[PDB]
Amino acid sequence: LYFQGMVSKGEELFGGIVPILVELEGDVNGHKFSVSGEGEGDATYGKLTLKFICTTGKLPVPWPTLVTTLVQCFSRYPDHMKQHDFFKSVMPEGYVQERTIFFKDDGNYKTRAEVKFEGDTLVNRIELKGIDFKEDGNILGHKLEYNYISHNVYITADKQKNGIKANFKARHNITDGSVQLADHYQQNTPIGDGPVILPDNHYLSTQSALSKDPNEKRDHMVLLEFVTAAGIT
Repeated sequence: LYFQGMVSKGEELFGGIVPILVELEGDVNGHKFSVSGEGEGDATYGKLTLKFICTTGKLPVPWPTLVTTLVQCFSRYPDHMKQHDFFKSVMPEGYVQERTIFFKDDGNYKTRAEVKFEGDTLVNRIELKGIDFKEDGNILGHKLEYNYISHNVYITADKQKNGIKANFKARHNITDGSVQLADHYQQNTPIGDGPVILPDNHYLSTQSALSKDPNEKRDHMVLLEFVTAAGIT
């Protein structure tokens, strides 16, 4: 006699390959821009394949600084950690994801996003506001290298808000060989009133590989990303 355990509607939605759409509206120091992204996610392998296009012409900030803002529901949670997957637990109704990202010795991004299913498609709708940036600096002056980003996203339960908090320090290489710290603070809250998983402390080991489409004439970013939950057992 075997028992499979309860599987939620949310978890079940990620069993296969899911199409993804991303839409971002941004304003950094009064520079307005829009980004659209499309691709697919395969949570079984924690695998995301995405292409983003700046639909307003030249992106006024470096692509690498937008990666984290531009769907952690696609994380691979090991079987023994499935009871700690907040992100899938709230699907299809979804979650709000908010961040402040502090660029050391420069300005900050504040972001608000709605992540939910529209039919069979996982959608991430974002507004980004950046202020206090230097002319001038590594962000507005485009002084950041275009290559990998790899860090652990540290997650803790936020019982009082029925959600989670996360923190991590992203480190973007500068073209002079130095490093630009982007200190991330994050909160996620369910959109609906349903039951949610509040996890024990853990992290998402995340690796993003940035590339270009040789055939693409618009300002853009091709992304291959792997995300795996860890830190328990």
